[PDB]
Amino acid sequence: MEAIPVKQFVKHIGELYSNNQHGFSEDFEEVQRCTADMNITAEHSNHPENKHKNRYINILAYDHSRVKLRPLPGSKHSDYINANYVDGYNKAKAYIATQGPLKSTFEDFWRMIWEQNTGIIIMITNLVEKGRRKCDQYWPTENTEEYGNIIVTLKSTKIHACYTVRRFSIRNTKVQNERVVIQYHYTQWPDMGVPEYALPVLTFVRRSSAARMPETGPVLVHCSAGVGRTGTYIVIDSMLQQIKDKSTVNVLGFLKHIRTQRNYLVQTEEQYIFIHDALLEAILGK
Ligand SMILES: CNCCNCC(=O)Nc1cccc(C#Cc2ccc(C(=O)O)c(SCc3ccc(Cl)c(Cl)c3)c2)c1
Repeated sequence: MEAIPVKQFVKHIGELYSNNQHGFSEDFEEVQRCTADMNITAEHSNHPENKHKNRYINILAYDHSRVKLRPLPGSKHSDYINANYVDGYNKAKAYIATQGPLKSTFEDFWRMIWEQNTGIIIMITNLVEKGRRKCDQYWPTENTEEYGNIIVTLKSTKIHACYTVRRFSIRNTKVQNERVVIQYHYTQWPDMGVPEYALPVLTFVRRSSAARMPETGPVLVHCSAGVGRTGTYIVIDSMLQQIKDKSTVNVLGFLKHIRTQRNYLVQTEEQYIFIHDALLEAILGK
């Protein structure tokens, strides 16, 4: 569970894939239980005033790492958002891992972006997938929309084969004060089966990560629950940064660490194997 050299990592992937992928299963079972005895509380998440603010009853925001909204003129639970700070490579609180916002949380979502000085949104979901509602549209289709004291204008849209880039101009009405928020939206979701090819995800991760300018707030990352694909993106991004910097990889170690920050980050064994596949392709992209 120490940083493994890229060469050894490649050999370690082989060990994990053998014997009907049992090594991957053991690794993922180890991730699933790592915080079981830590008694990590999520009191604010379970408070009755905040229940309608959670997309899934069981997908909570740990107290110690939750993003707190700056108190709002009045309420006692106006500080709550189902969002957590998550570390990145050599950068504590490099991300805000959050659920896909609800119509009832659009204002909180945009206020958090404003208050956190977030300049990048990573959306790793379609609004609807396999006929199920995954996320609500928190942005205007065209032109301007107001979300509480936050005025949001769509400035531009650039559609690529696997992802869309939307630039927004945001401004707080009741208060620099006019800012650019760039949304990187991954759109390629296989209607049957599972991904498939890591190359488009690798390009999405690299281009969305390179867009992080100094000295801005954390990059907001969301999918539906804000755990599965969110954690997947966070592990890939951090690991590509470790590979470039030190030519080492620590998937298990870094994942077990981020599991203390938000529950269920990298939610399935499939996502866990996907990280390894994506990282192998990046290492090979030489
Ligand atoms: C005993 N059970 C295992 C046996 N079968 C072996 C097996 O599954 N291999 C295997 C081998 C290689 C990859 C996979 C996978 C996967 C997968 C499934 C569902 C989802 C999903 O959409 O949730 C995703 S997310 C992908 C993504 C998209 C965009 C971005 Cl931006 C990001 Cl970051 C991440 C990934 C599975």
